[PDB]
Amino acid sequence: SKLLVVKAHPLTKEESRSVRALETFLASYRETNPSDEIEILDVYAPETNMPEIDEELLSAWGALRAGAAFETLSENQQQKVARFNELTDQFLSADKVVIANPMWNLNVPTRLKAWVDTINVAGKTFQYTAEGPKPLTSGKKALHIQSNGGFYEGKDFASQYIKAILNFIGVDQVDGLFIEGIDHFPDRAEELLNTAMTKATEYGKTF
Amino acid sequence: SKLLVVKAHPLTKEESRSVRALETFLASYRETNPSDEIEILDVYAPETNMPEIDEELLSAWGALRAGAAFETLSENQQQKVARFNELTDQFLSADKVVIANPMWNLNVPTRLKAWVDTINVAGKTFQYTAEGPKPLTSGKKALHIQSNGGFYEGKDFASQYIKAILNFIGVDQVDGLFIEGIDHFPDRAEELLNTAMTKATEYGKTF
Ligand SMILES: Cc1cc2nc3c(=O)[nH]c(=O)nc-3n(C[C@H](O)[C@H](O)[C@H](O)COP(=O)(O)O)c2cc1C
Ligand SMILES: Cc1cc2nc3c(=O)[nH]c(=O)nc-3n(C[C@H](O)[C@H](O)[C@H](O)COP(=O)(O)O)c2cc1C
Repeated sequence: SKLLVVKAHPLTKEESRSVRALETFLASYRETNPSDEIEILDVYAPETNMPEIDEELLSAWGALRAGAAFETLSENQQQKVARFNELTDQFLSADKVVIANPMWNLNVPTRLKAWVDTINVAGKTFQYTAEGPKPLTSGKKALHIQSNGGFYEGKDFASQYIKAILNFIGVDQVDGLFIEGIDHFPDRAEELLNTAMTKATEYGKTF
Repeated sequence: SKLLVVKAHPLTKEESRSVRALETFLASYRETNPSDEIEILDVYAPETNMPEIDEELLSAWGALRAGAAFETLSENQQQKVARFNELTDQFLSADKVVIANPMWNLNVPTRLKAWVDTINVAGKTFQYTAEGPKPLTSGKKALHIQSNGGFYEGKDFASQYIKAILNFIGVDQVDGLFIEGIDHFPDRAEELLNTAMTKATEYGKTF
């Protein structure tokens, strides 16, 4: 019932194949699951106030490990700490997650790594046990929508990373939708885009 | 001759294992090579102003590709484009590169990814061809100094990624110094840090 949308592309559907496939997935998803809550997290939007692990955050977390009151932190630390935590709890609230990004230099875009930093939290999404770390979520589903220049066989670093992280925190069902290969064969744009658009709609009906 | 230092950690040597190893290495390197130019890029410092690939940047490149004059872009787009290029030229100008970062969630810090984005540039560090993409750089050397919570047999995503990018652009010599396992074995802190320190000084002497 709650679908979190992580939009990890700075542009809109008109400029982006990742975002276009996201939008056709979501139209199909909404029509198929009219009662589901759909929450959008646009990690590039200025309004989102995306936290970044930085000096103030690392030190806020030390200051709290030590035992300062959340009120001994600067206004700007308390804000970052609380914003970071909002993002973790948002993930925890979601039954399903859809992530949309382009492949940029064989890794996730910077703001997508920043979002991943919020979902890997000891005592929140995973825990330390005598047998090693163990997930703290179960029953979540994820869909990774990503556009690549070339054809990777789901074997690119970015999609493997997203899957490993999601698997670590207990998201065992990870689907992919990859819009690939148009940069290599621009003359197959209509055909590849059509294939991707129909796969997006179909995920809308089954995810 | 010219050593570029990429420090990708928000904290100082007093609070960071990878920064402490970096500083040991640098002290030993300057002693060994007093004539070499040592330029520091601290990706987290206030002064740095490193762009990330975002809407303003992408739309700037888009406008330039459409034939618009640099001077027609917004003042901040012009700043962003120029800074991004300055970063790429800095890498091209270095004979040797040392990168120092902690491992955060099996991957590099967000701003280190932002720095990799400035070094993997069609027409400056690699090129597309009929045979495949090919490097545009020759003769460089790299040292990757990274601290990890557990023991990765150089097999972690972050250091594999860093090695992948460097090799792709023509840097065939990529050395590693990994300060690992202290989070698992705090009682071994003294020994593990001393070992790392000796390797960092030895790299200063031989790199
Ligand atoms: C900064 C930059 C880096 C890129 N790096 C890669 C790369 O690692 N591998 C690849 O196959 N394509 C790469 N591409 C090409 C895009 O992945 C391809 O254009 C993609 O279809 C864009 O998705 P989008 O339309 O949602 O932006 C890169 C493109 C840009 C702008
Ligand atoms: C945000 C965060 C994420 C981390 N993620 C990992 C992880 O993916 N794997 C791991 O082994 N250690 C992880 N650690 C532990 C650090 O890699 C480890 O403490 C390392 O020695 C820190 O290096 P530094 O002293 O230079 O900061 C993480 C620590 C933090 C602060």
